[PDB]
Amino acid sequence: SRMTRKKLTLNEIHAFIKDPLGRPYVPGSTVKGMLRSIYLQSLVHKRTA
RNA sequence: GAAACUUAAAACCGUGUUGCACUGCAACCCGGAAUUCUUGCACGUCG
Repeated sequence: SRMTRKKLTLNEIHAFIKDPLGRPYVPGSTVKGMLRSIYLQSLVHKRTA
């Protein structure tokens, strides 16, 4: 991509979601949205009308 | 016997509280039942 050997740096960093104290954790709204894709694919990848 | 008013004049009047004492008062919960709840991946796309 310009050969021009460009070398990039760390300009921006996206942050993990943390507790009000400062420690990371995993929400329960994220895992339940995964289980609404496992059950909603097993009824559509196994068989369908 | 025929002829001459027991008549005249005179307030049933004057004074006087339907007045004195007396609580529309005592007792009584605007009280008993009721979830601001149900569904929702901070994620997708890279000459």
